[PDB]
Amino acid sequence: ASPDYLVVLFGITAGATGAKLGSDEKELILLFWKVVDLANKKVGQLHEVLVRPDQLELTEDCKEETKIDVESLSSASQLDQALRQFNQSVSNELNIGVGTSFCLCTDGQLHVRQILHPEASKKNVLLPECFYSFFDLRKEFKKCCPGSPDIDKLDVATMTEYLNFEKSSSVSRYGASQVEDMGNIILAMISEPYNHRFSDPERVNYKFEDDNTVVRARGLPWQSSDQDIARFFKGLNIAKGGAALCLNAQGRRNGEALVRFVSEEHRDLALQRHKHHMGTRYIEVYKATGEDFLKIA
Repeated sequence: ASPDYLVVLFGITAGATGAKLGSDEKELILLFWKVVDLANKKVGQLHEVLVRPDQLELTEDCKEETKIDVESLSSASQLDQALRQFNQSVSNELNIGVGTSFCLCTDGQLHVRQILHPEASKKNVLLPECFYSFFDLRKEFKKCCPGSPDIDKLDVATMTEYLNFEKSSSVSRYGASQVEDMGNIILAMISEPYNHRFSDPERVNYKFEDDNTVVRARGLPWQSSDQDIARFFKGLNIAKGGAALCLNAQGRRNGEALVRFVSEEHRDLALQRHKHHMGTRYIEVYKATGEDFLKIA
């Protein structure tokens, strides 16, 4: 909350980008970042770390759009070591030991909520604490910038255009260009005439105890618990008491779960996990109506 620094973070998977980031369950392969000194209105240099996936398979779309060379990827660290390297780098660059604070900042919701938390969960990686909070730069931009496009229309390109900057994708590779542009967006919003303050970030729920916010998951293995479905949705914020395993007419578990999220935003993110995996099993994710959750829990 009210950090000294932002860490602009941008992830690239072995598959789809943009609005479909994370929808295909492809692994993280490349992470870009840059720090922003808020009080001093300065940015640091661009960083990157390659992340070797368990499955060295890039979609043709990924290859065309990102131009990542698989050779260097095949020599790289996997997620656990890469995120430790990211954490150590940030802490050293910001001299965190003297007591200064930072918060992640991302282009929308999918980088932290749809990529990092579900992937870390599946690989039993313990994410560093900074991954449990972030500013969605699009939402911050909206609060800051009058006459801007609706939140559903915002992205880095729209945001740079609004502010009269040129997009650096004409000269920079995918990922790197977005982080460089986000850096310039942030400097603009914290300066005149906007003078934005970054206050309390969004949170990623880690504990576990209206129609448009509920999903029905189907296909849970007989051994599944409350806690397993919560982990399947790691990265999203389930409402308090908002996850229950369903029973059939005879009181046996029926392989379904009803999950109420805090927002239609998160419900939509959960729908994009349809046929993602719990172990080797597909978990189906459907819309549900709120009357059924009442009865359930």
